[PDB]
Amino acid sequence: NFDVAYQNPDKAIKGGNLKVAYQSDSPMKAQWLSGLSNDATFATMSGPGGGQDGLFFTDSGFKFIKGGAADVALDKESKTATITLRKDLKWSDGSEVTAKDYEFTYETIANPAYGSDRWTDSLANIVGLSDYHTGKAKTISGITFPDGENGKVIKVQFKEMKPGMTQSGNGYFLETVAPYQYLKDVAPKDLASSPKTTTKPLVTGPFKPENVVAGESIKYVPNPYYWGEKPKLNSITYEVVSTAKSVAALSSSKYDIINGMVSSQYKQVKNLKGYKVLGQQAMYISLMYYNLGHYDAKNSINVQDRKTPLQDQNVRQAIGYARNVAEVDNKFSNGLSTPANSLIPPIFKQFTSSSVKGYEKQDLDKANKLLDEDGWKLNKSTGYREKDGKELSLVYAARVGDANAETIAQNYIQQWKKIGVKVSLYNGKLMEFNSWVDHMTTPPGANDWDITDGSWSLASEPSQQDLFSAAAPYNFGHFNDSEITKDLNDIDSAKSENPTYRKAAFVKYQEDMNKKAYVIPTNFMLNYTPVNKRVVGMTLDYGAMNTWSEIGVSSAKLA
Repeated sequence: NFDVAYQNPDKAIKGGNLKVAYQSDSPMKAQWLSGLSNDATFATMSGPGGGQDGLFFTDSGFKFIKGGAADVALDKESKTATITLRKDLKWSDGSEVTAKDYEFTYETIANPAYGSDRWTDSLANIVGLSDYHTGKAKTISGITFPDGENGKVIKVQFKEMKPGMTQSGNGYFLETVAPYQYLKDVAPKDLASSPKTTTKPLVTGPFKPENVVAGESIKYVPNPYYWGEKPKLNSITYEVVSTAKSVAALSSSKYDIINGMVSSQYKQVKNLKGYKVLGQQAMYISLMYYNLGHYDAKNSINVQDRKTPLQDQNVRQAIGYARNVAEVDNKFSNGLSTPANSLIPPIFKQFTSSSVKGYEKQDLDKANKLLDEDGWKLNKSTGYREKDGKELSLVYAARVGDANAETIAQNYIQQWKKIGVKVSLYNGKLMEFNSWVDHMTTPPGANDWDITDGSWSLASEPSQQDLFSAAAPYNFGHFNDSEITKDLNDIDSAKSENPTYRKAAFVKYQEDMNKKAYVIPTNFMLNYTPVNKRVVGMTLDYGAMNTWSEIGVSSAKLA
């Protein structure tokens, strides 16, 4: 019941100023360089500016297409990625974006003198990148310029190809440029605090930031040198707004668009006149974990050696079958949570299918039967199942604070009683989030919990490697399955270069995970954006690459 786009009946005027806010209770931290930026709020806010100078367009599935600021070509044989910047891709000062600018991005992340948090071990796969990163090498041998530094072409040499490389957000190579000629004489220790990367940057986008007020706002004006379609709007103002003030701002028609509004507010925004509420499915999964083991950090491996009745597959399935997720979503979520059939949400068109079945539908009868056939026999006197004299009783580490978190956890606990399973909260209450993070992340892992809830935001390349592999630290339940490992290797294989083969691999892995049920998919999520009725051309379609240029207003006066 959500629309991706607002189809405005009235046509756009020429010009106009658009007013956008981002809901945050903490201040904007303005850093125009991608490597130096650690604030999510600013990063969304940077969008009219080019999103910290992102090079590549994608399709709706997040697969790279050729029409953006640059294009990227992969040759498997030479183990190379070729980046070609547009002939007239330029910085906001009219200066040419060059091959060197793309290379400089690597230096900002890779060279420790800059202080970036964004190095990944994935970058080690690029030839010579580690040696540069460790200071062994002055340069990055893996990166070359066929037409030189002032040229438009960059070659990137990898040790190994990965199939995810056709997806944006792969991590194997970087997608941004840094204005080298501009920042060249800034000492690296200074770059992050420099005016040149904060209040007075150079950008590649359809708009450039005319004024930046620290912690609060940006004023955007058209970038004359933008390669692309010239924007309709004269300007856009983008401001931080508090959670507390957001509903009122919409009520008073202060903003055309507010971004980042939380789910609990939605009913308040739902009927407001003068606005249309847009919804889009998030790159998000929420899921249920079983505690099956521990993590061996020295050897970097999960060992599934925990003593639990959760070791039984029937037991894992039954507990999943028992939950009323769809029903819980219907009562409390307001339609922002929709039951997950799989670990990957359907917006990843090429990595999943509706055909996959999980635990989206409650089956109390199936759950009871599974337990019966596995020797877990109900004691009439108590209401709970036993095997070999031992009660089937578990500890549930539920956590704060999705909306209605106490209510939801209790609901599940009751469904479990229906199946003869005794479930209690960890220490009698909800875990606070920071505490939960420590409890899950800190090796070797705790033995005092059986069931927990977790969630992830999935990248444009929705890699399972950091989440569910044998070698992963964040594999919270510590499962280790040969079939699952085989499935994960297959996804990342040379065969997976073929998209049809890769889709089937992703699909197989999702099915095997559901059947094994080491973890159970809980929810998909929707994000909503209120849009003032004056707005022309607004859409949340993931396929749309030119919304900032496209975007318009029917009139000066907000609806």
